[PDB]
Amino acid sequence: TRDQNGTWEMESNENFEGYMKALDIDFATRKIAVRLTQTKVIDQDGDNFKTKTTSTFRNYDVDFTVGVEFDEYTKSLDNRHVKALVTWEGDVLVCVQKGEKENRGWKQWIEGDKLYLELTCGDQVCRQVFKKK
Amino acid sequence: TRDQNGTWEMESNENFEGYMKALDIDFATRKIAVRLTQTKVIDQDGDNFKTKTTSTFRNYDVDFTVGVEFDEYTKSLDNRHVKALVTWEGDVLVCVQKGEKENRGWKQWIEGDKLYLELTCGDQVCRQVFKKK
Repeated sequence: TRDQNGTWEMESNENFEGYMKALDIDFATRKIAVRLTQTKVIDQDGDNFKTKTTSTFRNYDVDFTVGVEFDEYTKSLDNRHVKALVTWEGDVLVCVQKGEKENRGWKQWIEGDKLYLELTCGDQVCRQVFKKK
Repeated sequence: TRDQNGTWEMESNENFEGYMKALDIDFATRKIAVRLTQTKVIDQDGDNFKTKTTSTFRNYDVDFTVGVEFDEYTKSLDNRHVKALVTWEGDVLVCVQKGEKENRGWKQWIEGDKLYLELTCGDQVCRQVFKKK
């Protein structure tokens, strides 16, 4: 059949490295792209194709209990080992990541249907806002 | 409320660059990460947290008609300009990406509930298999 409509999820990807290396794509990009899984959405109407591809990759799995200090390896970032401790301050989830970096941690809380997360490291502060699906 | 269960989708992300730069994350990685959108799934049971974060980024939007040659900028790869032409060979969707790279293109077809896609460039062949959600 010539019908290719539908949402397709990548289960296999052989030799992406060699393909990208032939496209003169830099090493640093290839190191990331090989960890990606694509999801192709094809809207086909006759010979008219509309395709949308979304690369993604599952990551940092965090299991912890508030009050219990746990070891953490930031494999999703700087790959450093930090001793994290999560506590409650009001309704705000406060974490302290003790390690090489000074003043490292994050604060997480809920306001309305939105989740706020402030990542802190040194003097830099990163504010992230999420919406409840 | 201290309840933070649910699937949260990132709508805003301020100063991710400075945060990662403080974590000594290399330039090449930061250039990619700033184009990411996270999706955090939080399974909270009392003080027990189970969170799963999935970074993603929508990409290469391809609209074409079989038989009609169109201009294509591979901004998702080598950022090269190629003149693509998609034709039917049986039930197989065959494309030729004319440009600097020799023997560049891809073949796409359906077998069962799976979509097969072979990307070709030079002597390297990349086979990708998708499953119908």
